[PDB]
Amino acid sequence: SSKTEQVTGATGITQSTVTAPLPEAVSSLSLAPTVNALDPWVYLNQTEVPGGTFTVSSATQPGSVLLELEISPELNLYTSHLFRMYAGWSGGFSLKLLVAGNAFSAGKLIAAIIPPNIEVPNSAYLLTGFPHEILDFRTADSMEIIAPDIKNIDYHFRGDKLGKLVVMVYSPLRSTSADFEIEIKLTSAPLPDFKFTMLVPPIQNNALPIWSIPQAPPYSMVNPRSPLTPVVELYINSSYATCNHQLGRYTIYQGAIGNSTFNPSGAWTATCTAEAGSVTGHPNWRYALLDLPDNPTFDPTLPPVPRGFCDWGSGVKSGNKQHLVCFTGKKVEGGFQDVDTHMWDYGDNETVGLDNTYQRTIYIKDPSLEKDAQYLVIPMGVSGAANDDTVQVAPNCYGSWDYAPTVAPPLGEQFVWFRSQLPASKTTTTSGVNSVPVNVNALMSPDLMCSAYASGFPLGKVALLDYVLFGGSVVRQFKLYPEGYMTANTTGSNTGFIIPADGYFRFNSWVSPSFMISSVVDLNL
Amino acid sequence: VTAPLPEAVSSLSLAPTVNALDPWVYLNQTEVPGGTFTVSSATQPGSVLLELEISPELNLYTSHLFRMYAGWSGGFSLKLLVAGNAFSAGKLIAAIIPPNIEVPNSAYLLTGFPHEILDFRTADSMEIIAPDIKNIDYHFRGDKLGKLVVMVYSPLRSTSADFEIEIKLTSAPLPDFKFTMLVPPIQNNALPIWSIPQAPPYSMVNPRSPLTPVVELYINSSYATCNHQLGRYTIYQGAIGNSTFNPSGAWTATCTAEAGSVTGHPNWRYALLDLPDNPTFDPTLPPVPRGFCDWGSGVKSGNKQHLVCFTGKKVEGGFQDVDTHMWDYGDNETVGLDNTYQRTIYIKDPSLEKDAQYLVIPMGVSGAANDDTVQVAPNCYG
Amino acid sequence: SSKTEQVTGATGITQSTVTAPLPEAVSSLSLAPTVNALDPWVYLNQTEVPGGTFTVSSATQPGSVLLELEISPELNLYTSHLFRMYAGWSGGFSLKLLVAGNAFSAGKLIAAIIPPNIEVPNSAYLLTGFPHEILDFRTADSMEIIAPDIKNIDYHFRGDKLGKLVVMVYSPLRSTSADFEIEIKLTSAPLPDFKFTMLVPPIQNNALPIWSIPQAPPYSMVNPRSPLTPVVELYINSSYATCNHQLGRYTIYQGAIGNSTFNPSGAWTATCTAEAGSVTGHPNWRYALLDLPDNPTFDPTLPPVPRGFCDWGSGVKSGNKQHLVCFTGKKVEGGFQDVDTHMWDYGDNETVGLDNTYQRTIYIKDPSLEKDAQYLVIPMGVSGAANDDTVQVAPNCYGSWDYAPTVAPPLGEQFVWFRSQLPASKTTTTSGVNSVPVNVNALMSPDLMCSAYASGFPLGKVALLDYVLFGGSVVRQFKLYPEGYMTANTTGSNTGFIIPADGYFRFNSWVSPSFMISSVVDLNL
Amino acid sequence: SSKTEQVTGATGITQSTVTAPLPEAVSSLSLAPTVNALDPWVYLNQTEVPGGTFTVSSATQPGSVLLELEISPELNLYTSHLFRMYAGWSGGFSLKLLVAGNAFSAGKLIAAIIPPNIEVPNSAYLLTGFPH
Repeated sequence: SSKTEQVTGATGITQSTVTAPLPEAVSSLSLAPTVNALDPWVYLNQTEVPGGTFTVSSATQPGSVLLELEISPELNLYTSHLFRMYAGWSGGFSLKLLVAGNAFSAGKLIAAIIPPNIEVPNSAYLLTGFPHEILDFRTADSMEIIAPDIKNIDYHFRGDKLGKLVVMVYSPLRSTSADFEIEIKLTSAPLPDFKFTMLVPPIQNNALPIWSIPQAPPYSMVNPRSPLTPVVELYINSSYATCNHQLGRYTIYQGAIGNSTFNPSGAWTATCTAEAGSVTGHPNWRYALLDLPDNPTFDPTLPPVPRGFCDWGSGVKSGNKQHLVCFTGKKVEGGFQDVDTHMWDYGDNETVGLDNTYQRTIYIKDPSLEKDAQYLVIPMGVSGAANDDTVQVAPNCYGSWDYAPTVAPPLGEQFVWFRSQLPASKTTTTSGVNSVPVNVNALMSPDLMCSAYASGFPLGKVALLDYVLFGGSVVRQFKLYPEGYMTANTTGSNTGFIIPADGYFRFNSWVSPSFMISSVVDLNL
Repeated sequence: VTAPLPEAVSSLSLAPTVNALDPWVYLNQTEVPGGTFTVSSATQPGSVLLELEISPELNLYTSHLFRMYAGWSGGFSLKLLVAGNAFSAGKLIAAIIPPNIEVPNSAYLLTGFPHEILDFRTADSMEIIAPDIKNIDYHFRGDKLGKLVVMVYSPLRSTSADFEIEIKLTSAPLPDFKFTMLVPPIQNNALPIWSIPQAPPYSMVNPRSPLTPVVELYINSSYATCNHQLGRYTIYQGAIGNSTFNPSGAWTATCTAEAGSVTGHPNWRYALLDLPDNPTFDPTLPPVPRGFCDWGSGVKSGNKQHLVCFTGKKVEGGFQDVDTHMWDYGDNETVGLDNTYQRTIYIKDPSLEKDAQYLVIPMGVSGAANDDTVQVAPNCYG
Repeated sequence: SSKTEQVTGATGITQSTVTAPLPEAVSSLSLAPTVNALDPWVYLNQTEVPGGTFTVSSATQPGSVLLELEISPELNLYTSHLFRMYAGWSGGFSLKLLVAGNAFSAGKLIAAIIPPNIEVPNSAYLLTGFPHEILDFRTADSMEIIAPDIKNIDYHFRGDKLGKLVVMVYSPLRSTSADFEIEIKLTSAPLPDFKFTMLVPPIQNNALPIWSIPQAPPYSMVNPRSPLTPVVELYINSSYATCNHQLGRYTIYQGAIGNSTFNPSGAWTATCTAEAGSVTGHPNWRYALLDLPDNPTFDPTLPPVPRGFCDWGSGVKSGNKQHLVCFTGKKVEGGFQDVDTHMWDYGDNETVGLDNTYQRTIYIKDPSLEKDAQYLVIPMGVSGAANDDTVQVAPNCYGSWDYAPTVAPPLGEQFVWFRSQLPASKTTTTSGVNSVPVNVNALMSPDLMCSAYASGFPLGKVALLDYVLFGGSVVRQFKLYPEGYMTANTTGSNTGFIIPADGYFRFNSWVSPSFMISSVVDLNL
Repeated sequence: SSKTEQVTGATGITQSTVTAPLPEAVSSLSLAPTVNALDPWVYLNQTEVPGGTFTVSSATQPGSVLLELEISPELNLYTSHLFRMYAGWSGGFSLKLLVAGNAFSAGKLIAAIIPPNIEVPNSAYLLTGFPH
């Protein structure tokens, strides 16, 4: 059906259509042990879909996929909430597009329905082979699509493959103004034939339509990489700072990926079996070896380092020019007789010819080191190193090791880093070492991620959330990926930008990984 | 016409008396007090443009009548007046939120409430019904009420020159609106019209200089913030830090402190400001007198801009000397802190006894930048 | 109505009755904007009530209240889950008692319905004035009570006061066997007249009927009191170890109560403005003062210590005989020149005549301390002190301070403590201090409580949860209070008992604070 | 009543309305010694009012009063001329606004009727309380 209206002033019209490019199959539910009805008011409540919205500009090419949504109870808030109580479901959905159009100049949209186990093409030409509808920007207000439930079974259990709706640009947008854009918004509600089947206790790990984040300012989150210095600032660096293998790597697949843990307090202490021998070059250095509790010394599959023991990094050409710092002490009955400051390398002096690695082979400036003795390691900071670049060195998984992979931000976006400051251990000694002030940056801390590790994440959607700080009102929108990096869209120069650390994170909506943020952080300073 | 939620009519059977309205108060072209807002290309999506409680305050006449009454029951009929144009596109969302439910801060969540999507092309005379949601027979005052919320669903864009859209809202009560229990009109329900007596600014007092008359008004683009304590007021008091309704009497104070001096100058004697009330110096009440000048900023001693004032040694209430003297506001330099109100004052006079009380009357600055420097007041402690 | 059956063997009967000691009022819902129906299968699903069960023994006196449940949607799993989506409700519930009776010897039960805003008496004599039913242990199988919704409004919003059901012993139980007991179990389902009113988005902080706890072994939780030593053991001490004011105090009312925080890493560092003067007794000691960031130095309402800076305790008569340890260093431009070991008291030497306090006044063994100098404090351990008793000293809120209160376990139950071990800083010096190995115990760590800080807790119910460790199967049941202490029922001697720290917490049920655990930990060692 | 037309080229419409935000009272003239009729062609001759016109620009603020005309025989040329010959009068008038509008972009006008001995406000917000 169709319906046309005259706009105010009579300078155009707007259309509102209902279409069924129909598979159109209804199940009798003969094998369902019980058929569970719904509140009649759920069928009359059209809610925004997680995955919408998207914007169309003059630079948007045809053939690029703008939406890809599975037909399931997750399209509506109340069916998503209700579904946690049930075992199966059956029925189609009503999908409504809302086009903020005008008699701009021109352009067309195409929406198509795709059956399960069929690849989605990247051509507007091929989408016309599917059941579809076409729409014009000069007259489009709302298109309602009767999306069917395509299945070869009478009702669903969790884990099936489902049909999809795909939206694409059919003809490019045009207008006199270069800033004119068209925003598409999608809402959904179940069709009257929708039903649930079997009542079961709700799931505690339910992937819910709304994620609630308790008030916890960033400065309270501390710290996978420097767990002795409070977080006080948020950072935005624009030096192509793609994160190599670091600590604090958390994803909602595993918990902690790599040699990371949910208890990083201090700077995790480890010990070494300090055998030694001949050393060329430096005369004061001894080549010790690192022990591995909970990990066998002779298995490449597990990491050859204690869990939580990671960067401060090393391995640069100046690896022997720049030395790390540790509280070192010899092991004796009941504890450690003394705890002193010594220069440690944790690098690639002679034996490996490696880069920033994760041995299993650590070098020290101590000449007093003896073979038959265990020693303590509590890293503190740096000594003689540069700033802001030699802490974020680039290690990775070498050999047959399987660590966290290297990640980069998407084009047009940059990371945001939790930042802390390290004071300098300045000392006047006949024996002892100095230090240098340093800035330390870390990825998402487990205090905020652990909530996501429990609440859940819709599949294929990235969380969009705000950052509300001291009065007056100022909110910055970031995107929290399941892979565990929070990013922001930026414009301007490549300035290193500092953001406060007093504000609560607030969930806003579920968005696709490719979603342009309107709230940009103009890097001008 | 759209009714996102049905309006359940209540038979006021528990009401001691049912008071009827003038039948002509049901003319629906009276503006809604506060029901005005504009949209531009800069307005962000999800921004809240209007949040009105559904009460007799939605109409000019019910707001006047409600001062005579103790109770009320009924809903309202709203109408949208959109001064749109031919080149613009965008959408708004209007939602009804029940009494004891929080307003979300996402348009994604606002779609969970009963709502209507409004397009700028076809929304110039749309009618919305605002219902009365309650579990009681009628309302008293101090209740928790439902709300109407309007937000930007899709931002405003134009195919031509940029244009703003000003939107106004008019209302009239539904036929089931009623009042209850006549009471004298000195109640709450602030009046919908404020009558201001004609008093030019030159006839007003300057709380930060109550001896020089106001001469003009001015606007400065650099002054993006104000942190003053003197001369600040509020209607939803509450209170304001150290601001009086009698600024002239606020500008006299006394001081006293024992021997002492600043490091580089043995000519700057300490002095602790006395309180109009009495100590303890509790960290819950202002440390300085309720009346005091904020003529200072983050200045540091040493070739420094300073403050000028009168001083005089108290003499049994009798005769005391008075002469212009210098004065700096606190040793903020010696504490690693910016200039703040809790620092003890200094007076550039070695001739001062240590057990005496000295008067203070701020009147100017010396060797200092003009307004740009006294515009920024000292800091606080929290 | 009533129904009687003959038991197998014909040595008795069992009764099953339905009764309505009835208020019996039904609402027309005339003022509800919309009436929201329910799935018809929810009315036919009787689920256990959170708050049941309870056991009756020969030692149970009449007049003691065994159950006290409000009539609300929280009695059933599916109405509790559904209610998060709605604004109001209206209707009564069906409550079913299940008595595991026999022709034991004798005894009777009484169940009564109580209107809102009426106090519950502690006499079986007075409960007979309320509408009630009486029941006999020789023939009772199930009693179904039609509990009405007593209200003066047409439908409810969250926050009202509700009617109650109270169960009590009317005549004491008797039998030949001294071990015979009767277990009462309660289930509920809504009556057909039950309805919801208005659809609203679900609450992210919803108090849900099921709490899901992600797998996180105790050793990963570390540590409000010693955040540099991994948790490796669980402890049960029976020396009347009622916890005085400690750190790691978390409740689901506030988050962290007292000067506790969700980021306790390291051993929170603080600094002191080390003024000094004359000191009697010790000639090497100087009386320094503690600074307070984020807290004014001149306000009793806030604590006079940095947040997170707390015990190691002090203040005992041997407070000057037993000294604490800290990494101390003087403050200079860019950091600290040196970081050394010094003996610190943090006690009541001369100036206070206090006990373990939380000044604002700290004493050191350093003679080199100078007035115009900031110094660092990183507590490590003890020196010259006893073990297992001088770390759990008894401080509290003195003066006008408002800190966390002192708590004790209920009669018959004892605390369970997260425990860690501190190595000894042994050193051979001409200047420097030694240490002693110590055991450190802490209350609930924020890693596991933070889940409860988000999921929610039914009001008046304490969580009962298990502890599943390495194979083969061994599970220990503990009770997690909202006040933030986990306790276990114990029998036997007062042995200090050690439990492993490798096992995931598993939620079991909601129980009342007075609930005897059947899985006891017999302290025999 | 209302009436709508399509402009030449069909790029807009124009409206012509008749409205009575009505007090609407008619006198029987029972105490008039004689009732004096008018030429029937005077009722069919719409003449410009002295006091019109006025122009609206982008700089014109709401709340400023642009017209204020008393309802009397002076609104029409022929009743103004005739009235010099008479002692009294009774009856209402038809007032017609002519707007030289276009689909320019936007804007609105408000016209209100005000009874005698009532002050005219300086707010567009308050004019909505009058019939308009």
